[PDB]
Amino acid sequence: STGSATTTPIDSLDDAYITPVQIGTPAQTLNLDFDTGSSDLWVFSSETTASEVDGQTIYTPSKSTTAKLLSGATWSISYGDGSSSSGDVYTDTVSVGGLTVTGQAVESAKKVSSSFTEDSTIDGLLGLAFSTLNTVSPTQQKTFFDNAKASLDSPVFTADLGYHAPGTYNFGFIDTTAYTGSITYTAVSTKQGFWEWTSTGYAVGSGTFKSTSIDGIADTGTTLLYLPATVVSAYWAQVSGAKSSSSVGGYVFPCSATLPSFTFGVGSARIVIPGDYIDFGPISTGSSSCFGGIQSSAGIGINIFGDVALKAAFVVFNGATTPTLGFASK
Ligand SMILES: Cc1ccc(/C=C/N)s1
Repeated sequence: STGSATTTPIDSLDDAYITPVQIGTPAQTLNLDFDTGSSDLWVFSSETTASEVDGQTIYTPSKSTTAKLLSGATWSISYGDGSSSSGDVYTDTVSVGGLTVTGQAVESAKKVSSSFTEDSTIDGLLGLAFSTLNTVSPTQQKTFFDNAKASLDSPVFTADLGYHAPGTYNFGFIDTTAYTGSITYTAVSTKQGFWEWTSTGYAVGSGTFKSTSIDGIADTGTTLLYLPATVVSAYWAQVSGAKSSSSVGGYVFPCSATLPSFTFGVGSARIVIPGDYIDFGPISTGSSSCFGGIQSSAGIGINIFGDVALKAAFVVFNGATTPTLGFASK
């Protein structure tokens, strides 16, 4: 089997991407944030505290003839931005772009933090990291990809995120028309539960490539590119007036600037992020200070190849017995 679904930016900045997902019988379609940095499929639901729902579409398990309570199971998750959610668990039929999994754990939120309530466009998350990170207790649950894998034509999914435009998530096949050149594959460590890999270096604009190993994760659920402070300082030093602002929480730059590109290495190959992809717009409405798309990872504990980096590539998440990642230009 295969599946193919369009993913759409939630706003004009590409702050996140939503993909429609069918849950239950008859189908209830929710728009989920596909997140290769976590491993829980959770949704706003008829069980979510009413004051914490503001415009989201909810899953109502009592209206699904295939829903079954997973008795005794609870979940609770905290993310890198400080947001969180928790609740109980149903199994139900879940379909993505024509690919159907029966018995998928659907984690129904009883509580969500304010940042989720405030994002009316995101009805939940669909985790695509390794199932060892799934938070369901006392019986850990499998991700949608892990459940689908055996049925897929090939044990892979691909992320093709657009810049200010829709893109595609494919399951079970590699669309050879969706990228240019060849795909360069690179090793993955699953030890922390992430799609963790080592970039071979970077360049700023037209500058020379610096060969240096940068361990990080491929995370479709993180907006920005978070890299070591040395790398990030070298980038912003090429932008007149750019500075790190403790009050804003990162590097800002004059909105009048033209940003240089940023290149990252994948083995001997190179992915080029155009400068425009690094502009996240005014820090507050009407400001002439703009927020940068490349930020320091120093306070995180891990480097994160988020959407800023991934949207510049066609990315293969290869879930073979030994997982690997593939990157192609597009
Ligand atoms: C909207 C989102 C908040 C936290 C997420 C997890 C990123 N890996 S996605």
